[PDB]
Amino acid sequence: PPGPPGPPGPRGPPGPPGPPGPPG
Amino acid sequence: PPGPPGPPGPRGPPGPPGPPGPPG
Amino acid sequence: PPGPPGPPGPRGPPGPPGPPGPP
Repeated sequence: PPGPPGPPGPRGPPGPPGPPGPPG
Repeated sequence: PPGPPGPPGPRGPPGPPGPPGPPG
Repeated sequence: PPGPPGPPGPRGPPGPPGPPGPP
């Protein structure tokens, strides 16, 4: 029969580092 | 037949904290 | 049968901002 799509893929990569903090 | 690939996976986790801000 | 797993998901959000710089 027609093949259904497979399961959801792996979780994506971690996001990039955050911005620098406020100036001291 | 074999179906297509599944959906794109879930979003990755947030990135790590950014660096300390500019020295005061 | 069902297809293979999908591709990897998108990139996570940006991290939290850093600490305030040293006084």
